[PDB]
Amino acid sequence: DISTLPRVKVDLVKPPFVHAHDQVAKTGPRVVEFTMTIEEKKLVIDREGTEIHAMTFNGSVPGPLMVVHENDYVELRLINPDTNTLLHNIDFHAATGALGGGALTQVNPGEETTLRFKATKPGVFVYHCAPEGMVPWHVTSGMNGAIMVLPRDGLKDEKGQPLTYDKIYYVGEQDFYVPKDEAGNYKKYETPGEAYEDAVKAMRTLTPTHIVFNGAVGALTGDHALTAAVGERVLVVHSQANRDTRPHLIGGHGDYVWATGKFRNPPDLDQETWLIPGGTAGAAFYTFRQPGVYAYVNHNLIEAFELGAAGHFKVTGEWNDDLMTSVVKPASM
Amino acid sequence: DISTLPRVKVDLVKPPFVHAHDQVAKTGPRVVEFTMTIEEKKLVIDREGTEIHAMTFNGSVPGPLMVVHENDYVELRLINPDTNTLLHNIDFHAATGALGGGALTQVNPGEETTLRFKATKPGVFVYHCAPEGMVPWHVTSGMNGAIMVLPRDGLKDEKGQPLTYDKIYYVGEQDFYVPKDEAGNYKKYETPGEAYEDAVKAMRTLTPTHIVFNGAVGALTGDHALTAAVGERVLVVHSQANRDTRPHLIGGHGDYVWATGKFRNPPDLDQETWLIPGGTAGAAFYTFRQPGVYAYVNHNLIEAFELGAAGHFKVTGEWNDDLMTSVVKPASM
Amino acid sequence: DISTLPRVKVDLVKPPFVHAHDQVAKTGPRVVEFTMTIEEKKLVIDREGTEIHAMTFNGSVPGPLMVVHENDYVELRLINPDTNTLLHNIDFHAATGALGGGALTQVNPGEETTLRFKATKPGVFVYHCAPEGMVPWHVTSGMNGAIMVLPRDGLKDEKGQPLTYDKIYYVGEQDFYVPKDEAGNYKKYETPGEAYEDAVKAMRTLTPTHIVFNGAVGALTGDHALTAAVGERVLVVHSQANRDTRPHLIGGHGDYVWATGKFRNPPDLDQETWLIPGGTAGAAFYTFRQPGVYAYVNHNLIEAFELGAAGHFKVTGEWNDDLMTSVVKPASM
Ligand SMILES: [Cu+2]
Ligand SMILES: [Cu+2]
Ligand SMILES: [Cu+2]
Ligand SMILES: [Cu+2]
Ligand SMILES: [Cu+2]
Ligand SMILES: [Cu+2]
Repeated sequence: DISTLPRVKVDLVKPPFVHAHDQVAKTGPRVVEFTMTIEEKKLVIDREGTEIHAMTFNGSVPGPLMVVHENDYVELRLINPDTNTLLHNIDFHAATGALGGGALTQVNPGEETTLRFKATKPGVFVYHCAPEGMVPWHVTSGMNGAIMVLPRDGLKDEKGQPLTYDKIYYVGEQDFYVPKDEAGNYKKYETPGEAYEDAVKAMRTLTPTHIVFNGAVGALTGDHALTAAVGERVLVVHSQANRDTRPHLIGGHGDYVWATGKFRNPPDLDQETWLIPGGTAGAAFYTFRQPGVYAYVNHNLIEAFELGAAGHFKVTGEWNDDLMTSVVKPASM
Repeated sequence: DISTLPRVKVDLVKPPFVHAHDQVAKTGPRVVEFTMTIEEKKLVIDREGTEIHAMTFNGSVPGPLMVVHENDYVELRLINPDTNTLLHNIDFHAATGALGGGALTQVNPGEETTLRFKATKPGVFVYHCAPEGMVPWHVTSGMNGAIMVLPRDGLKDEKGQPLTYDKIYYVGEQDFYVPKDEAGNYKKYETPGEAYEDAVKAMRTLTPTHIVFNGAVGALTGDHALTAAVGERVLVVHSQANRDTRPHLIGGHGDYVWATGKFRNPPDLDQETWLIPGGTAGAAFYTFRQPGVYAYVNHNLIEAFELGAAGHFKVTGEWNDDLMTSVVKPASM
Repeated sequence: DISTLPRVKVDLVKPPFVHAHDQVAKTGPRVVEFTMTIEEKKLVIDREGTEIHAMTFNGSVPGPLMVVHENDYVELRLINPDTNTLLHNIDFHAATGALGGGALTQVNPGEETTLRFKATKPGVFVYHCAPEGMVPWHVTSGMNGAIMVLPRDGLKDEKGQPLTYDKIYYVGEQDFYVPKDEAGNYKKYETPGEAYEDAVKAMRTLTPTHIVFNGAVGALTGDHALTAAVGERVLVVHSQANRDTRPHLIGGHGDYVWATGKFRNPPDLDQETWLIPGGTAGAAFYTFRQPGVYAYVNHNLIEAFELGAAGHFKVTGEWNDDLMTSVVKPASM
């Protein structure tokens, strides 16, 4: 059966961008092939130079967004180069069995494996490393991403009418627990393992030191702000593999929101803020109506502005005074 | 096109009360004018005289609930008198563009401004101050409220049938982060500015020292309990501009609940407890069936009974023994 | 009216198991009688021998799951033996009035009472102890459980079609706040009262020391794993009377989920992870498709693997290669 299906090799693109794909499946079920290389590396996560030992899928935090269609077969070739120090694996929340595939993909440095699973359920799911015994350590070190299993007929609204996005962005939110000394100074380590004991202790506090989008504070701001234009329909895939988050686009709304990211369910309309539970990936659909800067944040303002969970959207177009206008600009009474 | 619309000036009421308004709109779209004066002031939040420098809209925490209908234009005159010391502005989650209006309403002490926006989406929304650089500080200082945008044809239940409320109450939940000294005693400051450095440190722990309704522990209890009678349909608007909450009516339920506050979505039925994400406003509809005292709480019992998130409802009427009764045991058949 | 109704006595079972019941009602309304004895006792919650004074309903944490049909009358005889030292009561989120029954059920050691209430709304609900003044303390000491009110015609899917489970398990999640000394060593006390002052100080941190399923770390692991077979439809009722949780079945999903547990609402399909707000009980329906070990966890992985919120499912049956297969077993590059 499988021996007969057409295969397609996909070339991944780094977040917040997504690889080429069709919203509406143009062919029948296929075997979509992906290859990802694990990479342990030092990452500066804020302006003050705080450094950590990140464990990543394909060199990024989060790992790249993988897109397939319902009933396609995902075949992932996972490589763990001998330059790494730890054993890793991969568990897909979209798969059924073997701990999401984690029990069949344990690879030590210098090893690789190829797993195949059927994407039987449509929606955006989280995937993360989950080694027996150090699950939370690998996930909170950035070893997680997301996979989108689109319905063969694309997205539909609350009434079943097709929804087509012009742009799609992937925002992976990551909660970090960086160890500190007595004074409050962040620790630095030579290798990941050296950091383990202090890491566990920091994690148990349940209070992150950093909460960031795309691997670093301000990673999606300035020259890296997400772009769009008035009239464009944008889909924002947001994931959090360990902690709850409440996404909010300041100045806009979530026209169609699948807070828990599962497409067979009708979307919630006109959301100002929605809650995505830890270990879940959700999606929001919006059409820009006003130009200018928008802030995409975690609506716990402390977590957004103090801890780093804030990004930007730079939108181009003409201002609509009907929707909003300054009747009297600020001036002395 | 707008000059042909009727303009009406509304006087805001202090929470938990709401100004008069029609659930089913009797007129076509209008320009509803509101005026709010910013007031920075000391506020006693608990029985132990703990005092803070509250930053308020119209002198209260939360600010008053504004009610308009879908497609009406909201025209707000925001005044910042010279007696204040900080720059403030206003961001509406109901508005489209310019950071919710925040970018267009920055007013220094002694300034004022008038903003207008079209309420294009029905539901209850959060509005809060959001100054560049000190967003979480103004919000956790009580500078937030809500605005309800009623569908022109009123509320509808899961099956499109009319839902009419006899009473409406606005409950604004506020998380405070008061700084303490080495022992745990709450600090007092002369001006808001003086508190700033300590406030930031307190916020970063992500652990509130108080969580209150209507700005103080027990603000909604005793002589201030919310009232109703058996048979009355009551709508309870609940907002939390920065932190998750999970409302619950002890001894009752939320017959029709819009946990994320957007009316185009069908309500959730028979809710015991619902989650309202931080940065969101929600609404619950319930018909009282039993007289007595009811406790309205944030169902993280520690937050309700230790930190302050608990209020009362005093309902009058006749007891229904078929619903509940203390059993008398003189029988075997 | 009640006098002429059929009465059926039911002997409760210890969690994760549930007493015998019918999904679809074969009779009209009934008076279902239950008896619960309150037991204050020492409990060891972790592998390190940590001990606490648990306050239980029927000797377990959580209390047994009670199951009735919509419109049945629940008659509960609550006994507080003279061996206990504290006053207790019970509050059902399923009942209407008198604070869910708490106002009618206060019993000191040596007293008992019988409460009757109509189960007017279908769904799974939380019930817990709530003595005026020490609510959080009693709930966090393990005094909570859940009651399931089935629609008279059983469960239905999104399209109104019948849903029949073959097995039902009850998982009560508990957040514990064990007091610690200067070094971080857990305290031990002679009686519940001795622990009060410290317990309050530990609760106010809002940070659990333990978060466990069925009363202790590993209560649902090893020889205690929940069991099923490929092809069986399982319903997992999950409750959390005080804090938010986000269940997830690693290697599986929630085919039909009632996150907030109220059956008049349609279930959410294909959930990977769902949020159950504190003070709520939810239910997930799943049909096992692959054999092997599955981990049922709270998807805040730190909470699951460090604090204790993790359990197992051992499923029997034949492996399905179409759903998942290891194309190339881990091997040296
Ligand atoms: Cu790993
Ligand atoms: Cu997972
Ligand atoms: Cu302000
Ligand atoms: Cu906001
Ligand atoms: Cu008790
Ligand atoms: Cu309760």
